[PDB]
Amino acid sequence: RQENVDDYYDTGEELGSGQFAVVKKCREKSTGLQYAAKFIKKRRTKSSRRGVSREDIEREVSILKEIQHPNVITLHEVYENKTDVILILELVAGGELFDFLAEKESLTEEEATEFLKQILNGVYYLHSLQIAHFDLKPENIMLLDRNVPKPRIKIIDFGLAHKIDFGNEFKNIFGTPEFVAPEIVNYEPLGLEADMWSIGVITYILLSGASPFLGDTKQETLANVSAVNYEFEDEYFSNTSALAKDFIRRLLVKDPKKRMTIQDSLQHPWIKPKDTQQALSRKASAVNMEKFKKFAAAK
Repeated sequence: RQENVDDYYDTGEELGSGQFAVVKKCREKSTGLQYAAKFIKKRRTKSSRRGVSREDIEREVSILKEIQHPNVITLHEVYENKTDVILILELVAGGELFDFLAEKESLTEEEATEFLKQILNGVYYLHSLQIAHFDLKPENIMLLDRNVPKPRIKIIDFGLAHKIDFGNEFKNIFGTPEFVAPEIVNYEPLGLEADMWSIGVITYILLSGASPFLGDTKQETLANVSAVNYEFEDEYFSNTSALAKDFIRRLLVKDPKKRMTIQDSLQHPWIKPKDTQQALSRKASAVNMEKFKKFAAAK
């Protein structure tokens, strides 16, 4: 693994900052092309509670090395020194999808599905390689460039992603309560299905500007998710099509085995209309933009 990133890159402004990671814009000296450098602090000793373990960093790297698809972030280079592992990643310059959408006058369901379909294709690619993302939520759905007529979705942040191992169950507490599936809430075996639930949550918010399971407390949220306690309130879904509600309903399903898969989501008639009447229902229907704007501004 390569060593001195400063000899190869000019590093610029901070793009964001998480748990034990900071992301800065950078420019490769040899090509003059722009990237995002994700600096991940290594755990210095077994007993330390700052930094990420070797195993967790190498898992993220291994998965990123695999991925090549236009709707998923790509890895350019990896550097490591004594203190950090540095991932040189594709620059995703266009911000979060929801911030972009909240600047529009309106969003028809037809327009909404043009973005949602790109998310579905990115997840389709991942699931086809047996990779679960495990952290799908609005802030991980970004745009490459906000200044083009048809902006391109990029799924980011593979810090929680796992290659499904057929021979061993995977269980773990991770993610944000309002966006995670009942099996995560209940510490049951996890697989590709959890991503499908999160897509359902993302879709519900896209259309209404309301979080389906969010309670006043963490405990209330966990309980709402486990019970699959949600509804389509008239106040929020007054211009929402029956196809759209059916798409969300098929994803927000307690038993992972009964939940819609990624392949079936792409064939659902809200995404791929079978006749002109269905298509016209999607074109005429629209998001609750006044409430959507409020959701985006609040967070």
